[PDB]
Amino acid sequence: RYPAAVDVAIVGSGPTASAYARILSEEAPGATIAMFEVGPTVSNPPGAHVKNIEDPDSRSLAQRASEGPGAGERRARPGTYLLQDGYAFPGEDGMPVAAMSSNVGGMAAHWTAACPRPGGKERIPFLPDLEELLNDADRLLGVTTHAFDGAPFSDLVRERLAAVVDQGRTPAFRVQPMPLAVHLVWSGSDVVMGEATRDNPQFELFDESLVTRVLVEDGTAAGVEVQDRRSGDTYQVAARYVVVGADALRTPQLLWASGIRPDALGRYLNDQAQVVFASRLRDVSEQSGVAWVPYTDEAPFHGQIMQLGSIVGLGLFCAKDLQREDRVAFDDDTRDSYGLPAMRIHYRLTERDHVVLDRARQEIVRLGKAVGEPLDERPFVLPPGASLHYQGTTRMGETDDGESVCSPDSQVWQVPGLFVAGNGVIPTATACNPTLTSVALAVRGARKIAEEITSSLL
Ligand SMILES: Cc1cc2nc3c(=O)[nH]c(=O)nc-3n(C[C@H](O)[C@H](O)[C@H](O)COP(=O)(O)OP(=O)(O)OC[C@H]3O[C@@H](n4cnc5c(N)ncnc54)[C@H](O)[C@@H]3O)c2cc1C
Ligand SMILES: OC[C@H]1O[C@H](O)[C@H](O)[C@@H](O)[C@@H]1O
Repeated sequence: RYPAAVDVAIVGSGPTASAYARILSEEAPGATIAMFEVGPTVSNPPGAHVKNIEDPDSRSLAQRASEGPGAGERRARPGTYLLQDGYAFPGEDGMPVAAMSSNVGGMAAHWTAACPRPGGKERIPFLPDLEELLNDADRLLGVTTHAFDGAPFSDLVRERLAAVVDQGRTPAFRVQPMPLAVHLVWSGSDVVMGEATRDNPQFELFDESLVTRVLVEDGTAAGVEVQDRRSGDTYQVAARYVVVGADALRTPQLLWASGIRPDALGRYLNDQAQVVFASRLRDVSEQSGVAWVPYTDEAPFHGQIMQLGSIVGLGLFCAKDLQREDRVAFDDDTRDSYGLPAMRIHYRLTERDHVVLDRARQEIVRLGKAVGEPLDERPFVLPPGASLHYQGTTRMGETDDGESVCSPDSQVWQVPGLFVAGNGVIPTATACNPTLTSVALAVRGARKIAEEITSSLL
């Protein structure tokens, strides 16, 4: 079913992995590419967003097909599934609501498209071209800030918030329309790989293909072992490069099972603590758009105010005090529904995490009162894992120091040719939506590969 060898093997079909296919497809048009996705194809084109399926019955089945092994408070959103066990532990908080997606497009086939920029200490210092890669991350995702201009309440919502937020802040950190990847139509991975990949003769996308191991020969990326999930037979596909973009949890799971077990892999896992709140405007689906209250080092929260349109939703996301004991561990002795080392989350909020969390509750209420009439009296704190923004599992670093898993170009240290993509590549304590940053990092690695493929003599 699969070829024998390719120039580049891509594990996963999320937005970051499809960015590698994108830049490679349009920058290295000659190389051969094999993208292997465990989950099925649930949209058209592959990776399209489910919200774009008109029929609400075709959309539900498209969602349950993405819930992987969970195809049968603590529950997951449609298109996602939770862990069987090992999420919470005694003496720790854990991520009871940490979810995943198994389908062509990844979670990019279910997200809400928010794509803000990092500010202050969110931005990655050792990247002097971050602003350039960020704009390319805009291009690939089809980001737009003017998706809700005619919207009647988007302007009023932004006005009331600015009166309570804009004091003393520079223009980049004032209230503004959230940059959205809205392609009335949502952007998935279908928009990232796009036509360049979809019309690339040397690119092939294999759903129902489980990558159970990254092959390495001579200490260098040698390929991948792919298990055809429709025949149960295990193949082996060679390649000069291997891109692993299977999300911040399963990516370290694949490397750990592959023998690539650096002491840093899976550690410094950080989740954005989410705080929900609602308010009712005072007056008389394009109706309100999305409002962005940027992050700042002095208020390490990220603010989303969306049209759910008199009633608006308020969510605040917290950057975390990164620690080593925040780690995704793996047990060889116990497999999971896919047959890989069962994972286990060691996650605990430090006192600094709570000092910020309760600050988010005080501030989201201030924002709720600024916009109008608060519904509930008290803001509700979502359990760890709800944000679905897991960073640091394969964090990036400027040099090798036992706490970075890859290089600034996403190239895993002890395994040349193996690149990692996704939220886990982020190393800094962030509060905004990472996907735009994850695509920016993925674009930097992809065009590092295209640089080497087209400049080599092989
Ligand atoms: C409801 C919802 C709303 C969201 N809203 C936002 C938002 O507004 N802004 C934002 O920034 N983010 C948002 N997110 C999160 C966003 O989707 C992720 O940040 C992003 O999709 C990460 O992309 P990725 O490619 O790194 O990983 P993913 O998109 O998760 O891709 C991982 C893929 O790899 C596959 N895979 C895993 N292991 C293997 C294997 N061994 N072999 C083969 N394939 C494998 C999986 O099946 C999956 O398809 C939202 C998520 C949800 C669920
Ligand atoms: O509950 C819906 C929410 O789900 C997730 O937490 C997303 O981060 C947010 O964008 C979305 O509105």
